[PDB]
Amino acid sequence: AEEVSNKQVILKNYVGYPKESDMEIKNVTIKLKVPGSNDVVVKNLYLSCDPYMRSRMRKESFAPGSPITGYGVAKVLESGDPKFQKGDLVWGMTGWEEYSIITPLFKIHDKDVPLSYYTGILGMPGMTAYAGFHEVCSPKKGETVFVSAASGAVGQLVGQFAKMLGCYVVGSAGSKEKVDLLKSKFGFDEAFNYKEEQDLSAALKRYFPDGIDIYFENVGGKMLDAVLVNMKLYGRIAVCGMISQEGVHNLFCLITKRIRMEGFLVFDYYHLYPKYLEMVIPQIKAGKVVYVEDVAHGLESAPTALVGLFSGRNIGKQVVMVSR
Amino acid sequence: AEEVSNKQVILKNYVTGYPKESDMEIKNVTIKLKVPEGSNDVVVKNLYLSCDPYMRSRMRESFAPGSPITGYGVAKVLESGDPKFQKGDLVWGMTGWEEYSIITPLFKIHDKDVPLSYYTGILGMPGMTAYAGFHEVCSPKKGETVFVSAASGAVGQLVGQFAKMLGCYVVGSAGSKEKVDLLKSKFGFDEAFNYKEEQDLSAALKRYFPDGIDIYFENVGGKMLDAVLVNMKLYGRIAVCGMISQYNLEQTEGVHNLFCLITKRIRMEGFLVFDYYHLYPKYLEMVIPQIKAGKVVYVEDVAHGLESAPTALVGLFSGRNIGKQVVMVSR
Ligand SMILES: NC(=O)c1ccc[n+]([C@@H]2O[C@H](COP(=O)([O-])OP(=O)(O)OC[C@H]3O[C@@H](n4cnc5c(N)ncnc54)[C@H](OP(=O)(O)O)[C@@H]3O)[C@@H](O)[C@H]2O)c1
Ligand SMILES: NC(=O)c1ccc[n+]([C@@H]2O[C@H](COP(=O)([O-])OP(=O)(O)OC[C@H]3O[C@@H](n4cnc5c(N)ncnc54)[C@H](OP(=O)(O)O)[C@@H]3O)[C@@H](O)[C@H]2O)c1
Ligand SMILES: COc1cc(/C=C/C=O)ccc1O
Repeated sequence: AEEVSNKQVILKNYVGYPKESDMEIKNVTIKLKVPGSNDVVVKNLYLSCDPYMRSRMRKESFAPGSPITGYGVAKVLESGDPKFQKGDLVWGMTGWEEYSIITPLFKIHDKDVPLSYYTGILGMPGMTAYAGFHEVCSPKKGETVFVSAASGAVGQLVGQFAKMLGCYVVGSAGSKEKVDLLKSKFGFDEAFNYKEEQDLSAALKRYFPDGIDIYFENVGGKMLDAVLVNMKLYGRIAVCGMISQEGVHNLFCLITKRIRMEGFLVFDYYHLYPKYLEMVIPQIKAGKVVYVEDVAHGLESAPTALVGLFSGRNIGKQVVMVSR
Repeated sequence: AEEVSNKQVILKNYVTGYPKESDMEIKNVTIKLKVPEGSNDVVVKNLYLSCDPYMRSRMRESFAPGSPITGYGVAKVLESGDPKFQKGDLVWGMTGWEEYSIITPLFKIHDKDVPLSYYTGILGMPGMTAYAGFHEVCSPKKGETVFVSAASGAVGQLVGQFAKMLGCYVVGSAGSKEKVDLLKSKFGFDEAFNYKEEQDLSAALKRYFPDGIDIYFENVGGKMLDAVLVNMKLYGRIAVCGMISQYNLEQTEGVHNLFCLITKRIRMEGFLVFDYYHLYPKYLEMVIPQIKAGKVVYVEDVAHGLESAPTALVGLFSGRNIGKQVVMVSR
């Protein structure tokens, strides 16, 4: 059994405005051995920085003194689990460290796409966009679609999925750079900077003169109130996230417009993952669906990457490359 | 043609905040009971008028000051330029708040072995609302837990019975002890409470639903909706029927707990009874026999005469109605 140094990113204390100083790099030794258990021993390759991670920094929560955990991409080294062997590439819950021992996780089968994608378009955020838009929104060709946080990991896919259906798509984001990207790279019909608008309702009016069939909700609050008054009869709202979290005032619109507003969790849809891959892999290979990610290098960079994600300093999907 | 005086309830002006009696008045005019030439109009004598909460929204599509209020009623046909209706037919539909109306292009009533007043409630729009809302929007299943607000009202008292009939566990809220007693002794709710006597509505619902709520039939909105959200089960459903606590506010109360839709995967869906009238033949064919057999029951509050109508309508918003509020026009 190989015994190796193992760098780790440790939660120093519960978090307040998350800062780099609440994490800490620690250097330990690890013996790369299956414990008599069903554990998988992996070398981590990529780590996802995901918004839900913030709530886990307070007290299912992270433990101070212990490594941070989250979605990543890793190589199997040893396995007591029948489903995985040495050399398998996998994605799932792993540790923020060079090597992890994982308890009883998806086998990667296509190595022809950059492997970082299995933290985003081919991982949890991609499955999130697929379940939310294709299942929860019941979309039809020619319908109008608004996407909140449109340049994030999830929303940049929702808009391309809608485009591919023949929908008219508008997105909102937090900078000129992000807006230009929405239009020029993701093929959104329109986009605006929400920070610039003094009246979100009037602005959605201008982009949707006939109303909105589908809102993919990443935000909540005032944005949700502005959407509600601009929805079409029988409009659908897929409640994915509420990252901005402020009272919502316009729920009466659910009756007058007969709107179905429905929350969902990506874990409930994992039986549809092979089918999602079946659709999106050849779209990617043909350049008809695209993805933009931010890749920080080395674990020494992971605290900075996680903190910057919480503010939106990243462009699209934030990833840390642990090792090549 | 026959000429008779025609008493009318007139809306005096648009309303801010709560409506009061003096926002309406009684006017007497002369009406000629005849079908306007070339029209397919129907001339009716009004018998029962429904008081319905959505009528508040029309006091700010909207009613016109100086003109009769209009709403759902039950009437007897006197003359008709429409071949579908004959003199002597009984109908229910939109009519005027008056002794007689000329109605331009209505459901023809066939069963008169039930009180005619029931076609303002259990056999009219509110009855269809409870059925469409509960049977269609809530996708209910045997053994599920069901919470209904404004539960002793026109729509609520039916939702609760339909839920018990399905073998659901059912809890109702109402705004007085008398209404709570009625929920439990007449309508067969498993439990009920007076929302005004609860210090903390969330803690109240947790007491009545130790494992959470599968289905919320929402008639009320506001702080009640927030207390329900944190008590919902996984894949809970909320059929958004009404938000009566909000109707008389100049600014709505903010709803704060929507993040629960995500953690609990909740479907919260609004609906309008109008969209579901294709199901009305079916509803009547199921419910009428159940009423005649005493398996479904009804409580209505019948005010007497058009002079009572302003009071009857205003009292909805104070909880003065016990069960479905009706005005008997004529005797
Ligand atoms: N239900 C589920 O199963 C599930 C699964 C995955 C993710 N989610 C949720 O989906 C949402 C988006 O996830 P993601 O992975 O795609 O995140 P992300 O967009 O990659 O990162 C966060 C983004 O949200 C926007 N944002 C941050 N603060 C904001 C604010 N105050 N107001 C408006 N926009 C703000 C940012 O873009 P701007 O430049 O536009 O500000 C930022 O890029 C999150 O709320 C997340 O928790 C839910
Ligand atoms: N979506 C549709 O197609 C449709 C059709 C019909 C009705 N509706 C809606 O369904 C609901 C019930 O209608 P209904 O005909 O059955 O009325 P109802 O319950 O017969 O009468 C109204 C009742 O609302 C309650 N109430 C009034 N103000 C309140 C407040 N501030 N907070 C809490 N409760 C209050 C009262 O009962 P308590 O004494 O118990 O407080 C009062 O008796 C309404 O919200 C209505 O707008 C919707
Ligand atoms: C018929 O009953 C209602 C209708 C509406 C909405 C009507 C919009 O066309 C709101 C509340 C009600 O009680």
